[PDB]
Amino acid sequence: LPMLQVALDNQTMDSAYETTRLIAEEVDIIEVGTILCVGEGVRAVRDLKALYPHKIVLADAKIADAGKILSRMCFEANADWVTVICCADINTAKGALDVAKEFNGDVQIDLTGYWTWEQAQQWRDAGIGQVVYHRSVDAQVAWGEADITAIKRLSDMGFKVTVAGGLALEDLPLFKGIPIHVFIAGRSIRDAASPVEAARQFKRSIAELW
Amino acid sequence: MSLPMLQVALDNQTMDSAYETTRLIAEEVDIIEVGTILCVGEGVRAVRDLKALYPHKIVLADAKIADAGKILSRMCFEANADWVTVICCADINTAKGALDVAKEFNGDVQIDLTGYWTWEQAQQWRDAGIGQVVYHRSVDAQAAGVAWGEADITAIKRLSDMGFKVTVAGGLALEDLPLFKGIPIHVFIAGRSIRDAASPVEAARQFKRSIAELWG
Ligand SMILES: C[C@@H](O)[C@H](O)[C@@H](O)COP(=O)(O)O
Ligand SMILES: C[C@@H](O)[C@H](O)[C@@H](O)COP(=O)(O)O
Ligand SMILES: [Mg+2]
Repeated sequence: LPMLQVALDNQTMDSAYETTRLIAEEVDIIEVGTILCVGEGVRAVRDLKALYPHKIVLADAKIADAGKILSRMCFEANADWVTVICCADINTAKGALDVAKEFNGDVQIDLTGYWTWEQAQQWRDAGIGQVVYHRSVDAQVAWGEADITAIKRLSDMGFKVTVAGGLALEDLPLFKGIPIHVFIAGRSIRDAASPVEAARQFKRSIAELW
Repeated sequence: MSLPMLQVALDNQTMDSAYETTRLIAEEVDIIEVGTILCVGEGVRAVRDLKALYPHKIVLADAKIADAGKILSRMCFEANADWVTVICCADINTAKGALDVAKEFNGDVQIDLTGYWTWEQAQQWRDAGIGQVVYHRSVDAQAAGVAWGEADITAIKRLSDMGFKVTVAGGLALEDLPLFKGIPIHVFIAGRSIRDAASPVEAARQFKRSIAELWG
């Protein structure tokens, strides 16, 4: 089944823990959001993995350059996965992937903002097996067909695809039949009246649909 | 015409490592950059602490903001940043969002040109009111053997012609400066070529002397 990832887009650890203390056991992947990477630094990764060592911890660092150095900082802090931003020089992505393999982790290319299909082919040739597809800034409404198409295309290229960007529970059926690797929910879990029910509804719907 | 300024990149994983540098060269350079490595290593406290130490200097947070432009720029400015970076592939409204916050704090935004981007995007930045870009040779590219070429000079001049103040960066060495002579470079960034020098003070002073000669 598609896994469920909670995005901790919080500025401080104590703010993140308001969420993890409710839903850490209700999700598969705990993301240190970019906000939290910048707010607290790599200690966020270390602390969250120590708390939840049975979960996959993703550092959403959106690495733009210095692939080897930044990825090593994250993996030394016990990250499982890290993100590299889509416009990074291809050697950045390769650098991050080489380090990831030393730690038995993985790299995802984060498809935030402008990227091209030629670049996608480069990442595939480079050995990248994961991408994160985002619904756009302004787009946030309704997951449109151009997204679905792009997602299927990335899937057909051999990427495990993550779906992200204001994801709501009701969006899930649009992706039926596509082997989505992960669905990310940040606000739709963190800011729900009941974060536990929000996470459980996501998991229930995924199980119905796949 | 004005001399290019000199910016030290603090690409240190911890504050104490950064301080081993700033205690030597704070007064030898114009801009103190909190490198991406330091922002990720220590968080945005790196910005607050460095500005507290050096309140008279321009402090740049090299956050390379890709998304959530208002939130991430506000975090940096509330930590007393002067300038923040936004990575080139960011949605135009991301850049605009960072700039709106920047103007609230009487700061500014640079677009970081690391890795792939287009001339359509650049006009978008100008129309949006962005007045600074960082022409970056990727550090990973440089390790893979990418050198400063003709194409880099053509691109830089063209960005300059569009009305951007251009910063040059990426493995910059003292001997690279003459390649840029006759172009109104706004800033040169030196990370390793200052931090890792036998004498960081003398390294910085050499960059300053060469700049004064080449652009005087
Ligand atoms: C923008 C991105 O990195 C966020 O973490 C996103 O993927 C998930 O958060 P939301 O569901 O709140 O949009
Ligand atoms: C990649 C970039 O952000 C670095 O700070 C760079 O601009 C300056 O450091 P170097 O002079 O060590 O390449
Ligand atoms: Mg994220």
